[PDB]
Amino acid sequence: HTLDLQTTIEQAWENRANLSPVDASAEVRDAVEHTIDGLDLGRLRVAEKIDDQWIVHQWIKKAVLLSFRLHDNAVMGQGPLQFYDKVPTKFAGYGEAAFKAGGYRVVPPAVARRGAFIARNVVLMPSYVNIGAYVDEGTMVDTWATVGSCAQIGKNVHLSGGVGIGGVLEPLQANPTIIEDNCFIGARSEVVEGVVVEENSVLAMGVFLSQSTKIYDRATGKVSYGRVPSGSVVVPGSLPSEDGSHSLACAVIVKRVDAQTRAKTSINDLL
Amino acid sequence: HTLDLQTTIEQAWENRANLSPVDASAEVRDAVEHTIDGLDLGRLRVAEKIDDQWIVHQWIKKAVLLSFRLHDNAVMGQGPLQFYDKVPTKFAGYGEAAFKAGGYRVVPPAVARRGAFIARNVVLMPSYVNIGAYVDEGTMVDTWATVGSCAQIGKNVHLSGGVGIGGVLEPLQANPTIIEDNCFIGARSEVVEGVVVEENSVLAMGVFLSQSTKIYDRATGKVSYGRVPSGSVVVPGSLPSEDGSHSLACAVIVKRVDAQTRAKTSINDLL
Amino acid sequence: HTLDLQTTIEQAWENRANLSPVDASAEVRDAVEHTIDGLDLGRLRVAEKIDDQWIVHQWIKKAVLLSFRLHDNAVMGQGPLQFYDKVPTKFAGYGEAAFKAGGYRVVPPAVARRGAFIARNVVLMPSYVNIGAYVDEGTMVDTWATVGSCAQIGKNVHLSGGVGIGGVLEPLQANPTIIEDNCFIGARSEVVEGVVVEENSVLAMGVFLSQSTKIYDRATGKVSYGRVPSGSVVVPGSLPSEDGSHSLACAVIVKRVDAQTRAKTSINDLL
Ligand SMILES: [Ca+2]
Ligand SMILES: [Ca+2]
Ligand SMILES: [Ca+2]
Ligand SMILES: [Ca+2]
Ligand SMILES: [Ca+2]
Ligand SMILES: [Ca+2]
Ligand SMILES: [Ca+2]
Ligand SMILES: [Ca+2]
Ligand SMILES: [Ca+2]
Ligand SMILES: [Cl-]
Ligand SMILES: [Cl-]
Ligand SMILES: [Cl-]
Ligand SMILES: [Cl-]
Ligand SMILES: [Cl-]
Ligand SMILES: [Cl-]
Ligand SMILES: [Cl-]
Ligand SMILES: [Cl-]
Ligand SMILES: [Cl-]
Repeated sequence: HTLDLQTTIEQAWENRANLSPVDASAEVRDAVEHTIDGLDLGRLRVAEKIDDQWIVHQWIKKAVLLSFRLHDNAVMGQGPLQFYDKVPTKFAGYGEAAFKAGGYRVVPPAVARRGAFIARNVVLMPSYVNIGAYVDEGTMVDTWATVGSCAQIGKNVHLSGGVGIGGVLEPLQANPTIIEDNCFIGARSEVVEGVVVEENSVLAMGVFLSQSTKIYDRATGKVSYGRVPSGSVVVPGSLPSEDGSHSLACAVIVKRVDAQTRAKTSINDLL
Repeated sequence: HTLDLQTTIEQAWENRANLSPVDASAEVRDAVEHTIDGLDLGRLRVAEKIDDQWIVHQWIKKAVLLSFRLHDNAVMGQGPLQFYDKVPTKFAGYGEAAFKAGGYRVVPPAVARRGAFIARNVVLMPSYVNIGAYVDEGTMVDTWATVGSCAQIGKNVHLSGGVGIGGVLEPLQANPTIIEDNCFIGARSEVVEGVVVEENSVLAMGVFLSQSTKIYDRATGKVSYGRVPSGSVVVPGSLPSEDGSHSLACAVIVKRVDAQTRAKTSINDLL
Repeated sequence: HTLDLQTTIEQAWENRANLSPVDASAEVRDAVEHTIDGLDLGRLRVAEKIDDQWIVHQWIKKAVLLSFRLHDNAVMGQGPLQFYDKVPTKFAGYGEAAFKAGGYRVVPPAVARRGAFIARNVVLMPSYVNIGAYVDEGTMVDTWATVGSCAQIGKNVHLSGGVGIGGVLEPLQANPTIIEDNCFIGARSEVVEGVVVEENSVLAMGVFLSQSTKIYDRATGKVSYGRVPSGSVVVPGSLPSEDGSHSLACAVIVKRVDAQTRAKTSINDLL
């Protein structure tokens, strides 16, 4: 029980060049382990929404990074599925009691790392959830989807097949990728680099969003970046060059709906 | 041996609010198990082609849905690969005799669920095949492809890397996604929501088809939805807005070939 | 120790219709096994760069193909993860000593096949590496990426999430897909069919390259195929039809940078 956990993590970070899996003190190992435990349980989270703005806790990212530095790789598994890594998986040693307490389903061969929070009534189809991620209640993670490090996934989100939510560990100051409540992310879409998809939005298949992806609002004719406004319906499109010789792909907002519409219209029917 | 299996399933469906993994009768459990067994063996199939139209068997979908309701989640696996789910995997308890009898290959870490049919001479690279799917003879399912629930995959189909074939369990009345014989589906493509790809067609990489995807026939200039006509070669493209400010992505049919051409021209050479 | 390994492989190839897992001689089995061992260790490679041109060793491809013909399928694994295949996985029977000697990390549930070379300081996130692939030092293979058969991946390459590098075993004469040193391949991109991505290039998300993909150089207005010149920054775009009715998707080179720029600019910042 550190006197101040954040301060211990921050001073260990400053001392990180001198930390290894052999030389690290019990004090620092316990502080890091306690932080990862808190992430795993959802008592801590890398980013949270305060005063309607997402805030990042850099000290928690430092703990995650120190947890890599403080552990050696170890042989895991057996038979034709041997592995060699330094991050424990989330469900190692779980039995019925632990899984029942968690309230979620893990469909084989889904894997999550220790230090990811998975809420009740989540379904993990074969998929990957990396350390630091937060997957809130009722969310569906479909087959070969990925929830990257530190990503914040809201309640009742649908991550369709092959969807990737990009991790953001470094830079320390950078907010993680955020999918807010009740979003639908269509198959093969990718949202990376701390893009925020606000609540009730719908991404069609094949939408790729990074900080440099142009988001063209069809109704207004305006280009923006980095954020899908709440309730937006987004599809892949393109914008022409000035001389008409070619176009570059972008995302296009083709309409915007409210929460009532999302409850009374199926995703299939929203287009 | 139910007197009428369909009727038993249909009356259990009507009674489903009163069915759980604790309270369900032997009669209903056996009827559901027999239906899933039939799906697993390919003696039953969720959809089939009759009089040259695909038909759906809603009672079989009801059985699949009841099989979820009637089973508790259970711990599966061990070591760094523990899972917790209520649907058995297809090959649990198989030995050499059972695999040899099936006539297909399962490359690690591919997984299929019980209740999916896999025909002889199929190769499952690392991939997922969900309950209710039917994968016919000679088909190749490449790495990180997905065959979703109830999807019907024809003979000698090539599902390339990262291809997803979307599941359709609900609505009960909806036909599943259909890939007919001898189709080639290029890497990262997605075909969902009961789209039918007719025989001998070729989808390039990155083609995404749902019921709302415009299919533009280049030769005729016409837009259609929901079906790729036999022998079509389909690539990603776009259609411009009336005012020229932007375009929206769509599928484009760039040519149409017959079965003789498909046998004498490689996929690489077809473009 | 064959008198000439290449000649033994080439004569076994000529005799391949008469080779099976029951009838094959010790001489041929040993020659094939020795070739696969050499691939696995990186002492042999399917393609290599000589006089600044990539060359293919057809006899090595013949050995890989013979290794399939000479082995029966075998049950692998246990529990809810049973498999049935004829190619051993790379790490079967490895312990700590073998993994430490290799110098790479294998994050569960990543799998590689025997006969793929993985260099020191590689990280395999959950991903697949097929037989014959060569993955050089410092490369990151991210979640649900695929390195296909015979593909040559350079040093310090970043294969982002869901990236597929297509295999090329047949035709024997065809060069494999090549990703040269220090390339960044953005999420969901696909590079197949022996396309060469030259050193220091950057592919954005969603770039799909085959031999038939038009590569439009924005600065020059010229179309080429099959090769990304060194240092190119490539994004998805499209080219319009002559009559303006539609466009077809293509890759667009939007700038070209030198090695100094790649060291002093983040991938995020390069756009
Ligand atoms: Ca210390
Ligand atoms: Ca573990
Ligand atoms: Ca327990
Ligand atoms: Ca009953
Ligand atoms: Ca099972
Ligand atoms: Ca058996
Ligand atoms: Ca011989
Ligand atoms: Ca093995
Ligand atoms: Ca060892
Ligand atoms: Cl820890
Ligand atoms: Cl915000
Ligand atoms: Cl431009
Ligand atoms: Cl059952
Ligand atoms: Cl039909
Ligand atoms: Cl429009
Ligand atoms: Cl061998
Ligand atoms: Cl070359
Ligand atoms: Cl055209």
